[PDB]
Amino acid sequence: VNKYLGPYVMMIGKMMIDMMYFVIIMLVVLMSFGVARQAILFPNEEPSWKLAKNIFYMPYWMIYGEVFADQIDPPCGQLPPCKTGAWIVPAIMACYLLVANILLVNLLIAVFNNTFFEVKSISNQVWKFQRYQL
Amino acid sequence: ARSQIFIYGQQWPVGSLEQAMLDALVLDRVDFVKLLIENGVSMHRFLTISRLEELYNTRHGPSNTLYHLVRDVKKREYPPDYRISLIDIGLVIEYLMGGAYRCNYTRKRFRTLYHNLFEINHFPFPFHELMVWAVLMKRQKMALFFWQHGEEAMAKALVACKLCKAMAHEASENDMVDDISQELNHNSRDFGQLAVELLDQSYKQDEQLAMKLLTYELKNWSNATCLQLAVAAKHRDFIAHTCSQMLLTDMWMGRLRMRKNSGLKVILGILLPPSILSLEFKNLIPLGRKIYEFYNAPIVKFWFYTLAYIGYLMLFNYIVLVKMERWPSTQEWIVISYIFTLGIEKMREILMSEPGKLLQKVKVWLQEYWNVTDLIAILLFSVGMILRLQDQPFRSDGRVIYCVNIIYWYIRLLDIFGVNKYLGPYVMMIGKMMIDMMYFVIIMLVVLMSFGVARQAILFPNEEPSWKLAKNIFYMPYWMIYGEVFADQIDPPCGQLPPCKTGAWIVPAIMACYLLVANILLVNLLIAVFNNTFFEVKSISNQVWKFQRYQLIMTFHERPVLPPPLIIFSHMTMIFQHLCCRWRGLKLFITDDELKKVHDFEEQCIEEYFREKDDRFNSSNDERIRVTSERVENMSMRLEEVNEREHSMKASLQTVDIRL
Amino acid sequence: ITDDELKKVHDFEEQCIEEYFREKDDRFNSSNDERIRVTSERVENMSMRLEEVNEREHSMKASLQTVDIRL
Amino acid sequence: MALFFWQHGEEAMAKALVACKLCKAMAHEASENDMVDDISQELNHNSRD
Ligand SMILES: CC(C)CCC[C@@H](C)[C@H]1CC[C@H]2[C@@H]3CC=C4C[C@@H](OC(=O)CCC(=O)O)CC[C@]4(C)[C@H]3CC[C@]12C
Ligand SMILES: CC(C)CCC[C@@H](C)[C@H]1CC[C@H]2[C@@H]3CC=C4C[C@@H](OC(=O)CCC(=O)O)CC[C@]4(C)[C@H]3CC[C@]12C
Ligand SMILES: CC(C)CCC[C@@H](C)[C@H]1CC[C@H]2[C@@H]3CC=C4C[C@@H](OC(=O)CCC(=O)O)CC[C@]4(C)[C@H]3CC[C@]12C
Ligand SMILES: CC(C)CCC[C@@H](C)[C@H]1CC[C@H]2[C@@H]3CC=C4C[C@@H](OC(=O)CCC(=O)O)CC[C@]4(C)[C@H]3CC[C@]12C
Ligand SMILES: CC(C)CCC[C@@H](C)[C@H]1CC[C@H]2[C@@H]3CC=C4C[C@@H](OC(=O)CCC(=O)O)CC[C@]4(C)[C@H]3CC[C@]12C
Ligand SMILES: CC(C)CCC[C@@H](C)[C@H]1CC[C@H]2[C@@H]3CC=C4C[C@@H](OC(=O)CCC(=O)O)CC[C@]4(C)[C@H]3CC[C@]12C
Repeated sequence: VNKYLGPYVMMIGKMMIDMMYFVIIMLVVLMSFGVARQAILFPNEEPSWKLAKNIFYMPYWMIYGEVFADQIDPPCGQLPPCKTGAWIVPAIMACYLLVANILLVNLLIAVFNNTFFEVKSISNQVWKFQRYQL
Repeated sequence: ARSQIFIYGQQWPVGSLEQAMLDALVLDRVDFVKLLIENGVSMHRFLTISRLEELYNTRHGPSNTLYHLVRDVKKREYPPDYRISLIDIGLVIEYLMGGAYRCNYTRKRFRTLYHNLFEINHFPFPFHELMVWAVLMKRQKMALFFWQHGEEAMAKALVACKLCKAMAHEASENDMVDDISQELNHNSRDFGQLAVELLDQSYKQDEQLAMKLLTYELKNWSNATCLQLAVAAKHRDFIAHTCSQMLLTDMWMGRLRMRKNSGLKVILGILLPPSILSLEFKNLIPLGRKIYEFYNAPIVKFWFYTLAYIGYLMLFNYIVLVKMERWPSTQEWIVISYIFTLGIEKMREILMSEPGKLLQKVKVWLQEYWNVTDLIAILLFSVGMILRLQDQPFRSDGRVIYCVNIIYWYIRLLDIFGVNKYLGPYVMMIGKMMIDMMYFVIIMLVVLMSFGVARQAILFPNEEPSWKLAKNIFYMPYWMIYGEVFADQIDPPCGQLPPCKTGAWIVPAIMACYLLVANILLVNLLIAVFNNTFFEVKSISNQVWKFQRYQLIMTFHERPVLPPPLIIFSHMTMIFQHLCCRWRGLKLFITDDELKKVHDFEEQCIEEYFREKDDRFNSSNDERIRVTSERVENMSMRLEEVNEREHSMKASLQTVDIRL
Repeated sequence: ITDDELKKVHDFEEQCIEEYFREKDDRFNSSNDERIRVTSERVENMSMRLEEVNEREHSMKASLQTVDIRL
Repeated sequence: MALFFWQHGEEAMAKALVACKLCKAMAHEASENDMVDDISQELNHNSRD
């Protein structure tokens, strides 16, 4: 209701659609890495819905901090002799970590900047509209 | 010349008028040309094959790029090059224009005409080839002049725009002065602006004739239509004006005219297939026509092909995660049939290309990046298949290759989701920002591998030659960009535990410097670069969306009815019906009358455009200031003579009144 | 609202729209490009009338010379 | 013609506001009615005027 936080609420409501498009492109990259990960490392499991959790758990929290450094290239054959081609998993992960945490996020900074150019000139007067409603 | 040389009964000789016409052309004398055409020297009577040949073979006027062009065509096809033939310069339009413009010159038909002399030698539309001559040889006010006088002006504007842009790219390829690349670029932008202006003028005059203008076939301009010439031009603004977008809307919807939340209505149209009876179309048999119309729109082929793709990606995900027994599962057979028929689809598309030579076909197909990356995709998946149907250990490597393909087909779904019109621009943003990330990768590479060689060489003091050293160089610094700083590994307790090695106290400080210049400087440079690059790309945005839409439109008209997983069925009919009944799109075939209607519509529209430019120029403030300044000067002089002469009047009148 | 206050309101409204249209006409006439246009048109007329004054000037000069010839 | 009628008569403010709402109504409704984009643009222009 207040003339200072009310515009920020409106700004969020405008930014969510750009966030949704960010989310869609983030799903396509994250699921690419997930389909890669839960197959090259795990080549011998029966149909189970648990795989579905694994295809979303491990890549998603890599975006927001922890990269799960203990679970990446585990010490092989010195300990079980590890998987089919499991050395490629750090390389494709490095590609995922980069594209995801740099390109799309930084583009979303730019998106937010231009939309905040657009909606700041709106903001004070549209509060002056919404005031009437209450 | 217009006042005295062109006199009433100045006895004009025979042939010297056309000789002076030629001499006026070859010195770039545009208004002398206007003067002598104003006399009435039929320009159709002028253009002989010999006169045109020597019209190109003149070393006067401005700089002629056509020298280096004809030498490049002579090189790539297999002295002062005396008598530069019309065949060779026709090949120069073949090279510069590209695509599928097969010129009248370079067509075998007119070469068998030319073998007679290796209306009789006179073109039926001289202003066409004349414009082509003027545009290739730098002469731009000549090109405007021959654009005003002539027929099929829109087609002329587009071919001049493409030819001029192609000479711009050619001149930038030889690393000449930026003056010549600048003038070719500016000249092509001028023709493109004329094309847009004439289009919007035709739009304001009459709309249906504007569509008929933008859809008819151009027999003189190598049997194509204006949209094909424009998309060959990459003149984005012409495929951004509402006329072409309305036409492509009509093409995209096809022969159906439902158009009320169209995507939801078509996904309820194809699922539960008896739902299209309630959808309206453009005005036993009236149900078979409805199902055939609803199975041959571009939009239905798009959505039902996209359902095929997403079904493919679900099934291939179910293959790659679940165990693989020795003989492939039924889902895997569906997968490998999709890839095989997709390869047959690419092979069908490479055979059905408008360039005649197969090398030209594969060249113009390799111009498109997604298609060639689809080729390496299908090749690696078939390599993975042939490794998969063998025994151990190649089965595991086949699983590796299957994963490698899984990433790429996820990347292709970003392309099939590159529509939307609100997400298409997001795809173009990525496309532009990747190049800036490359420079980021170079600078981050040198600083990161500096820290890597530092941290290995300080901490590990006596190691033998092994490749694992490079893995230590590139492993530990890299993840510290993205969060985790490897807290246990940094400043290990020593000397209380193994003893400390050399000056292992320096590598905390080097790490401090690295994380500083990495997480605070370079990533935030990529913030700044991505911000202003977004500022340019937002300026175009939906505009380039409209441009890429056209390509999508054409492919989804030219693609068969079936999805790829079963498209082999329609390929069977392509090798059966078309080999039994025969072996044993936007292009509007138009009559000559309607053709003349479109023609004099063009003349009226271009003359309206020219009067609008002159009326804008006269009513502009600048012209008003100049003409009032000049006219106040003229009045000032006339006031001088009035004051002097009529003061002499007062003197004479007073003296005369004194006398009488 | 009561009817006489409504009549005052309606008088206010027609008054205010009248002053608005007067003010925009005076804005349009005092704007630069209209002054440029009207000056150009006026000076066009000035020059044609002045050239006519020139022709009629020479006619008077010849008339006065002929009158001085006969006096 | 509408602006001429807006000149004459009384209750000009209410007239202008109703005409603005109606013009924006034809604008958005014609955007969903899917004619030429020229009208929805000019309809928006009419509501702005
Ligand atoms: C392409 C994208 C956008 C969609 C998501 C793809 C995958 C994450 C989905 C698609 C199909 C799913 C499968 C569909 C069916 C099953 C069977 C299901 O088995 C059971 O419920 C009982 C066990 C049995 O008898 O098979 C286990 C999950 C699984 C493998 C699913 C795992 C997750 C899959 C591969
Ligand atoms: C793409 C985004 C925006 C959509 C989000 C939907 C899915 C990504 C989520 C929603 C609910 C999730 C499921 C919720 C519960 C389960 C049961 C869970 O099963 C078990 O832990 C044991 C049982 C078994 O493995 O069958 C496995 C993960 C799974 C399938 C989850 C997989 C991922 C799902 C389908
Ligand atoms: C800034 C840009 C240039 C990216 C920089 C990071 C990469 C160059 C690094 C990061 C992690 C590295 C990988 C970490 C682990 C491995 C596993 C390693 O495999 C083995 O040592 C074999 C073990 C076995 O035989 O089981 C081969 C190198 C590789 C792929 C490394 C290759 C180089 C990578 C991808
Ligand atoms: C300068 C920038 C751009 C890259 C950094 C380069 C180094 C990290 C490379 C270049 C030369 C490489 C060396 C070249 C040769 C060898 C021998 C090689 O020996 C073997 O593979 C077994 C014995 C043999 O056959 O030579 C072990 C790695 C090593 C020390 C390499 C380790 C990594 C080095 C130092
Ligand atoms: C322009 C960008 C992409 C630069 C990235 C290239 C290099 C940084 C990468 C590419 C391949 C990588 C190599 C791939 C495989 C190996 C073998 C690996 O050793 C083994 O597999 C056996 C020895 C052992 O580790 O015990 C050590 C890392 C090394 C040299 C990697 C070191 C880092 C390399 C040279
Ligand atoms: C203001 C910005 C630019 C930098 C702020 C951080 C630095 C002031 C700090 C961060 C980590 C610190 C280092 C952490 C550990 C050490 C090791 C220390 O040496 C030992 O402890 C000897 C070995 C032993 O005790 O066994 C000497 C100080 C030093 C280099 C510290 C110096 C000061 C550093 C670089």
